[PDB]
Amino acid sequence: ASTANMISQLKKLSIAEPAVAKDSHPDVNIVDLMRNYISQELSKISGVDSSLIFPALEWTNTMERGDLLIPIPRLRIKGANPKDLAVQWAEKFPCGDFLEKVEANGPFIQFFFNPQFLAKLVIPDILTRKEDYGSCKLVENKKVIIEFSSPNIAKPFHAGHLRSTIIGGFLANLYEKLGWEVIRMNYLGDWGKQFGLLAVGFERYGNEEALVKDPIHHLFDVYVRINKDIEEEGDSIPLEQSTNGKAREYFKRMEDGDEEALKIWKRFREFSIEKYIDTYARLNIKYDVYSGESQVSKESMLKAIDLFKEKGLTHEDKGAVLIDLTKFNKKLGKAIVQKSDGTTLYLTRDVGAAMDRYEKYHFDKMIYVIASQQDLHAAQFFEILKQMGFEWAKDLQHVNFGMVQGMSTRKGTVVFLDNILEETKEKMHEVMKKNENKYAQIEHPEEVADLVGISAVMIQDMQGKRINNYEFKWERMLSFEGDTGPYLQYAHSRLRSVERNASGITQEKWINADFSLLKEPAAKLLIRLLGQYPDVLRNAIKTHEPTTVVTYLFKLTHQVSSCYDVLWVAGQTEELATARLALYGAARQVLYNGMRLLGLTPVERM
RNA sequence: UUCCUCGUGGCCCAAUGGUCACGGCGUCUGGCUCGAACCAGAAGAUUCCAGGUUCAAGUCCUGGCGGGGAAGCCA
Ligand SMILES: NC(=[NH2+])NCCC[C@H](N)C(=O)O
Repeated sequence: ASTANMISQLKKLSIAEPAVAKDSHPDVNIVDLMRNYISQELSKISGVDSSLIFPALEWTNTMERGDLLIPIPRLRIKGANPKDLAVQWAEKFPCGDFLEKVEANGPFIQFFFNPQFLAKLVIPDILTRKEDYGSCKLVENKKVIIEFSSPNIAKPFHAGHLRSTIIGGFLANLYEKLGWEVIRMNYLGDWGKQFGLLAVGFERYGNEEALVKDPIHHLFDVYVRINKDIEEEGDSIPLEQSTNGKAREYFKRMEDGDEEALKIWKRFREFSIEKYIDTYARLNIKYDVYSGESQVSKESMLKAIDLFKEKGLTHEDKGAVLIDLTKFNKKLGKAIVQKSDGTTLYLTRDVGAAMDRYEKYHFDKMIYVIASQQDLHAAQFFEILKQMGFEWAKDLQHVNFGMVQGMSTRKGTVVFLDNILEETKEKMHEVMKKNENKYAQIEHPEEVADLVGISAVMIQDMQGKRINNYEFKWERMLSFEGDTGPYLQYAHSRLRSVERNASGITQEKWINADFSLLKEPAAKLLIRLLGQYPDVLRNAIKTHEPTTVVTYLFKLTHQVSSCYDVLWVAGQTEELATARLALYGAARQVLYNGMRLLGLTPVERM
């Protein structure tokens, strides 16, 4: 067809400058196909280079304004009224089978895609590629190391630890979906006096048979108990001659390689990782490596010392060595790299770890998912690596996030993650029981309840931008009405239920449905929404925000739910039921894809 | 005290610099004779304040105010 010929042409077209065109994939992103069509046709009309038009096309804030629009003033056409050009260019714009309409509105031109055209390409594509619908592959292998969660092995997970964990998990899924090779790394805080305190504390209150049940638990009590011994004694008996002192020594003792002090280390660490594996799996996360501050090689450490001098970065003061970053950035200030007693610090270890990682992986990019509470820390060791001469220093990125507020150890207002998950699970289980008929159709009610509960906990956290702080509130986790995780699960479940009720019409028939039977307003809106998923993923890797995907999932499910009320699959002609099944089936697949990307587990019944 | 960050409807929150702003909660009005954890409709706007940059500012700049965070031997 002429239309068939154009599609082939457009899918092979590269109009935007290589810089941006490199991200244009009309073959797997319908909106990029439309960007090509619109840029090409508007160029013929305006006389403006299509590569200048392409980046000026923006997605709209609301569907009432079209699918794409262009602000005329953005083309910088001197001596011309933007409003008039909009009217002139829109009036003669060829729609073909691509566009339903083109409209001038103030200094803008709105482009409305033809939904029937979209349905014919998008629906079969979603049903065929399924989980790969909005994905992409790279011409050349790119490897990224994403470090997330990274708790200190000495403490249980509280509401706060959830953040780095799911943000990193999301980013890992997103990068893999878009072609990258991803290394999921957990940088355990398993070194420093922090750990040297557990050593002595365990020798003091360590209970063999007790450490059997649960490591992190017993080890926590010991830490709590030992911290009081050095917090109650006060500044009375000399540090080392007391307790806290004979703890700093055990650390430097561990640095010397004291087989005994190290054997206990490898024990607490190994016991924590085994437990971690199950905890992270519950959140659909499997790390490739459980690294740690203890894993920094001596070579890198020594090399870092040499570079600090070779570059004249460090200078002695107060008996300790630090780096004055003020020369490079006023904000960075001064940072200590070696304590008076010659021991390494958190910052010193990060520099050496970055060096080991590059040597072992030769990454093209490395992302640290760390709280903004550590913005300065990250900004300092990033700069240091830069001034050290490393070319790859520029490939490091800090993805921060805000705090979960309402937590306090010295107040006991802290809420543990396991208790949150368990409580949310029980609440969702309760809601599940209210519908006797539906409940009786679930094989593992308890397990389904946990998946719904976790979706509630993750979504409440990912709804706003990462940078935002948010106070812990049980209602945030327990709510199920409105824009919540359970809302996404319910949408997925009833779409599955609709499919099952019409199991007489297999998915094979859907791809060959008569898509001209999806002309109702509600159907057209849903179709347009389906074609946006690829753009959303692309934008999500740019913002690194789960909310970018979450926001879309709610727009998607809101429309599906609106449609659910007026577009019935059952009790229709075979052809209309097949077409609507195809539309709902495609919507479910996209929801499934997005939910899985975020780290949730879509349920079939609830 | 210095620096960073956030401020959007009674509460939470979205936004490529691109048309006085997306949703949810609360509240009002309706709908259970393919899943009502839902839907249809209503209502609610000093995008914190004063200026600035720009053809165009919720978005960028300076300052103020309020919340939060950080700031030479913790992580
Ligand atoms: N490379 C890093 N510093 N990663 C983050 C470490 C976080 C540290 N373990 C703490 O609990 O705050």
